[PDB]
Amino acid sequence: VRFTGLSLKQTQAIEVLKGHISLPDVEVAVTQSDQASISIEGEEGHYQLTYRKPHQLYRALSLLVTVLAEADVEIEEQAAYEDLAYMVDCSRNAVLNVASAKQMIEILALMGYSTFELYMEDTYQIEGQPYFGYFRGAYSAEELQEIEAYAQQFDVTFVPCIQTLAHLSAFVKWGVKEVQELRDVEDILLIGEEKVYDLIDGMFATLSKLKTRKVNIGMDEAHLVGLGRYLILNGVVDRSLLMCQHLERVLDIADKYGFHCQMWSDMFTRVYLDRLKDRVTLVYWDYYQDSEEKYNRNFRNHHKISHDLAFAGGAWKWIGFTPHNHFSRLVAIEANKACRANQIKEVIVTGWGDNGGETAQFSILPSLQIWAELSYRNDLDGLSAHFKTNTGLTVEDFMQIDLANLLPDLNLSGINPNRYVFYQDILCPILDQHMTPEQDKPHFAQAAETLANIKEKAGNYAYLFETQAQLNAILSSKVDVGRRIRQAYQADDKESLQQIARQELPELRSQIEDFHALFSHQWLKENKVFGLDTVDIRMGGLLQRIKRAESRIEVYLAGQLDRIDELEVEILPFTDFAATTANQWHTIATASTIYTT
Amino acid sequence: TGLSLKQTQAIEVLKGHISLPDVEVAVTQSDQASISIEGEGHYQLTYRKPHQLYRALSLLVTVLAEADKVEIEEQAAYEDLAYMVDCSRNAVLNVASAKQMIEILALMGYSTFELYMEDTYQIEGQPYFGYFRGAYSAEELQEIEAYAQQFDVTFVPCIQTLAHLSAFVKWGVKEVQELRDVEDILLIGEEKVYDLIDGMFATLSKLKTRKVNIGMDEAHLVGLGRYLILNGVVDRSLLMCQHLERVLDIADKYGFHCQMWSDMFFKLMSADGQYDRDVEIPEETRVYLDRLKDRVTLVYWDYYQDSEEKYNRNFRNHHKISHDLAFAGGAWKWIGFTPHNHFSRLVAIEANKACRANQIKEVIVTGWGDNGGETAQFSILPSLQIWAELSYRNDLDGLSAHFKTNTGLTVEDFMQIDLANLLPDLPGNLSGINPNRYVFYQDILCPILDQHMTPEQDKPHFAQAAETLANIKEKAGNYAYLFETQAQLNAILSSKVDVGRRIRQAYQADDKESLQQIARQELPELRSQIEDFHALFSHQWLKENKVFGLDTVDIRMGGLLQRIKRAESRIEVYLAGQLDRIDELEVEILPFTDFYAKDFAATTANQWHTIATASTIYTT
Ligand SMILES: CC1=N[C@@H]2[C@@H](O)[C@H](O)[C@@H](CO)O[C@@H]2S1
Ligand SMILES: CC1=N[C@@H]2[C@@H](O)[C@H](O)[C@@H](CO)O[C@@H]2S1
Repeated sequence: VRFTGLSLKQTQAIEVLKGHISLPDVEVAVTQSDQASISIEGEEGHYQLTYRKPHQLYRALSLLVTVLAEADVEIEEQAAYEDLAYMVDCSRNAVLNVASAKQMIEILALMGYSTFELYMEDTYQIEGQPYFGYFRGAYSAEELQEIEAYAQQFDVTFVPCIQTLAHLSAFVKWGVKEVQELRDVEDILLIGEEKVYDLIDGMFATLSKLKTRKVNIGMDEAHLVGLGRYLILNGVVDRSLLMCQHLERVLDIADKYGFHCQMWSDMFTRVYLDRLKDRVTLVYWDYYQDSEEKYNRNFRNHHKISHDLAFAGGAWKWIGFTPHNHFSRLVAIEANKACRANQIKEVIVTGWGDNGGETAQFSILPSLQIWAELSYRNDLDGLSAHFKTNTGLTVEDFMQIDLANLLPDLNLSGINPNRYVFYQDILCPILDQHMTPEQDKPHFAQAAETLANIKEKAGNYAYLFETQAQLNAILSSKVDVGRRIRQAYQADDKESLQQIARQELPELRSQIEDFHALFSHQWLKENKVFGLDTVDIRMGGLLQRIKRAESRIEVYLAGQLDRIDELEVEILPFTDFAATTANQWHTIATASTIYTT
Repeated sequence: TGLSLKQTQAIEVLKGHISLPDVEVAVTQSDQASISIEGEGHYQLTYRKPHQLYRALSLLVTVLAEADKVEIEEQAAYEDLAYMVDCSRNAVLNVASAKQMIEILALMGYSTFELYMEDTYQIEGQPYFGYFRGAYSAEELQEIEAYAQQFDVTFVPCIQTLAHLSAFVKWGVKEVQELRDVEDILLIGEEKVYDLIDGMFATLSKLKTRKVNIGMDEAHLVGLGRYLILNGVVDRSLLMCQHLERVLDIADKYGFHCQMWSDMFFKLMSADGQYDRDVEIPEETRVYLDRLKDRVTLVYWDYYQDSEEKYNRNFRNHHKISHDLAFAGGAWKWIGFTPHNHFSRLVAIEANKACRANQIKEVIVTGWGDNGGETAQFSILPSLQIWAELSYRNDLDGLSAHFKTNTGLTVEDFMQIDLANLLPDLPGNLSGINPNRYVFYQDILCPILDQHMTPEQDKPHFAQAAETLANIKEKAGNYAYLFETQAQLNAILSSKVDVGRRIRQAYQADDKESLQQIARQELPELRSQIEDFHALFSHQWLKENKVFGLDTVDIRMGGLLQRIKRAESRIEVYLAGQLDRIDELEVEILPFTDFYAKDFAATTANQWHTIATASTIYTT
């Protein structure tokens, strides 16, 4: 490959990208042109390539390397969105380690994204605030800089997303006057407390070390704001006016460092509210609605409050171990259309990691590529081709990663058997009324097999599929094991009961142990160590609870127990097709109390 | 002579504890004394109330183990003495264990046995209320009352009609969620809630007892949740009373006479939301209270004060509201695996003085089970005997002798069960200090309670405690299981208490020798000890309690063990040059809390999830 008209930065950028795409031996004249977002015209080895914004160069490289795998080229793209971002969750225990950010950045550049974002509640370090990020693998000064300089190498912008009021639970739990006197109630900060605004200066001082001056201050919906220690200290007061007062301060502080802020639309007296509108850009986030009409309605409502407005679509990796690229696809197609129709200039793909961040960071590349293709092409013609160029796997192959979520009974958001079938108890299976083993067992077994095959097309992403394979395997047996223990018990089939206890549940422990190793592997590749411990604890307990099932059945079989109380209890519906959406661990694993004091 | 079939059937069953000699007594109730025994091998025994017979037996048996001429007269200070077992923090006392408790309470002189049930009794038509919690059936409750009444002990259920219903409210189904204000609190002024509260008293109406504790403690965001969104801002002490009136009228349809915890009055009417305050009763409340104070007993609860004065000042604040007042004292069994009978003794002495000085009619001794009910149900009998002693004699002269009668152990000995909490440099007057628990559940790689350990003094204390308990185990009788559990525990705590520091110190100094030994030898020894302890703990649990709830502790230790395996693995991988640094080991450890920041390093830390991990286990 000999490209003309390129720079030194572009060349070093393209050297790293060589580790992803295989460039052909061709003459290529690269030049910046406003003509279109991306353009390529050529034949017989010589091809002229153009881009408006420099980061489009790297997607153009992916488009070229693709076409020239077959044909000897007429390509033109007119991008819909001025900005296209992906936002990694780094506050739910999964802290994306620095080597994984780079890879991420690399992939994103080839994809067409202009922006990279990290969501960091307490998970960046702040001078003179030792409890903030304490043992949570918080990013340091230099770490955030390294990551941003790397995004700079591809002309991709970095944007930290933080929280200036609520969603700081990991921080506020620490019982020291320094932390506790910053608190309103639950996860929220004490509004009006000068010490709280000291910390908010802290937040910005640290972020000002960066080159970016774009930030998401957060300021999401926190229902008890003003209602806890605020009430004791100050009496009943107008909660809308309390919120504004706070937002006014935070924005003044940002302006001190010259930050231009964004915040979640959730919060949005009126003269207070119309004044602070001008200073900020609201993000309407929606990961659920399945129609263009429902989005167009919501856009219309946010346009009544403000037109300075970005959209936050979603790549579903916040429901346990297994993402949902299939659902993501469905909502992106519909959101893009509504974003387009409503002149939305900015789109943020969010990859939250609710309840422990157990889904792999890279599991959502399809969803990312989908949004990229929607933006530049307005359709999914080049999706798989460009995707296989970018990852070395077909997008249909890659999306089978979802399988542990794809029960046939099921399109609609967040049915997550991947997680609730895995952490459910054995002796006390409270999700049992939501299994159809007639349908679920053979589905899970087939997935294991499929995923096993795909592990082998998967390259340096194989670790993802190896984990899902092992998972699905566990679920095909585990989905009804407890039900089978009940049916055996209720028929006094001690023979079968023995088989399960003596042979089946220890296998399950091995399989689960096996799962833990692969998961631990996945985690340390992708993330810092910190947070993993939560997972240790949770499967430790699952495993020990498997030992209980074994021990309780043996004492019975040995005549040392008259009944077995657990199995006597009649299982109710866990919540209100049979499946459902249960995504809190402590509540899947037991009906006992584990958080109450 | 003088006895009945009931009483003679009761004294028969008490032979399982009290070793009766070959003599002969003559029984007669009399308003003369609480108890009187007089005679020189033929004796005249009396009681004011029928249950006091059974403490008079413990007495007769004790005094006639060294002498033959006896002359006793006891004049008890409280119309009623009660013990309340927490059956809502995962440990549901099983029926055979309840029978046992009742017997002992009867010997000790207790008038009243109580079960604290947030949701741990079955209501017809609330299938989720008690679901997988081991909630008592109708049969079971009837069986426990009937047995309490075999000895003439009043049974008094303790329930919740406002807050502390987490277990119940957990369930994401419409018929439950519709009942909810915020966190663990029910929605005042919603009728589905009053429908539920109707059934609570109905389910209880099957019993002979028409005496109830309705709860209403610790509902701090009451009125500030889904209530706020539908009703807006309302005076909260008014709202509490509104709710109170509703619930008493409901109790009245079945003829119950109610008690409630007193804290919320003060919290809602104080200026910094505190319990220990003289308060300004808003006028719309005063009027409301005036009515309702005639129909409900407020129970002042306090476990923490080393002085009669401080209790006194609190009683006097309650006199603003009402003079229909009971006291609640503490048998400390809610701070992990290990009770605190020493401390319980120390504060009972003060609270007795203050209760008498405030002419208190009833004392309730309470055995809460904060955060999983891991402490053993029978671990606090000394404290029960101590309260019994301070009620009937107003001193502790009989305590050792009577306790040895009733249990087969010397109270001095039984009280060593505390040893996991009694660090030497602790002054005896501070509540809640619970290394027993947090030294156990602290992570290896990330010991976040570490600036609170003093190995120099902690390792030996645990070591010599394991030996001490071991011996006491050997003499404890049918209570050996309690001390078998405590011994193994200290065995574990002796090494666990600084293993995280040591790992850390070697790694920072590059002592690969010591990383090696710990990972290969110490840690798997630790795991093995913990596996035993778990088996010992389960034995204890399944002796005292129903199976349900044990699963929370399975989960917790299972998780501890796995965290030990990590420490093994991560170190093995470092030693082999696969990793360039154990990042865990490079975090400068901070103080966990400055609650007791004070010349000792120990502290109070009684939440499993924040002990075991600085990560989120709980939030989204
Ligand atoms: C703003 C938003 N705040 C919430 C996030 O904390 C969650 O991670 C996400 C997925 O549950 O849903 C909303 S989006
Ligand atoms: C009534 C009371 N409500 C609380 C209980 O739930 C706790 O278990 C106990 C011990 O912490 O303290 C108070 S007393």
